[PDB]
Amino acid sequence: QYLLPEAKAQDSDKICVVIDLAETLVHSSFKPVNNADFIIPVEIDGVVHQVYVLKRPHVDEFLQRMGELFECVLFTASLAKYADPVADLLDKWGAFRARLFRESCVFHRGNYVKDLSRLGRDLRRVLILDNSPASYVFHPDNAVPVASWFDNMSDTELHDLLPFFEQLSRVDDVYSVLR
Ligand SMILES: [Mg+2]
Repeated sequence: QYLLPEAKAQDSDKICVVIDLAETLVHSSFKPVNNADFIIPVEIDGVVHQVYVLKRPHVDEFLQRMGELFECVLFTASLAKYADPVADLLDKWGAFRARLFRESCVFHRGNYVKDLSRLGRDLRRVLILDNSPASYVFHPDNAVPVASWFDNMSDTELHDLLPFFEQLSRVDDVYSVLR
């Protein structure tokens, strides 16, 4: 059983992009943040704790355009109860066609690895966007590196990566670009 169902008609000819959440698109903290973008109540051992979420600059534009260009899949190492409510608030456009969480990762040598072979998509047409090189150790030639983001509001990395993804969305084989 693959991680994804069969691609829907509106997605099957597009490249599939696996997108990480934490430190890629947003940064979440248990420490109080003034002027947070979202605050999500998360229950741990029956006690509610407020999680403070900041959005990376240019993420709305980035997520909107990627949802058009690609079959977008949220693939996080975190548990659904962190990731789900954040995605709900973030994905205004139905960009994420599927959500995969901690259970879907392989724990390999102390790292959560996102194993692209389990997806059920032709790997010539799969990309991964993740701030942790560790998550794509099995598929390093499918990857578009992005720097870890915490709270730097001068960051332009999501914006500067768009022309590149614009190009990748049109190719037949991602490996002809990434090697
Ligand atoms: Mg991350």
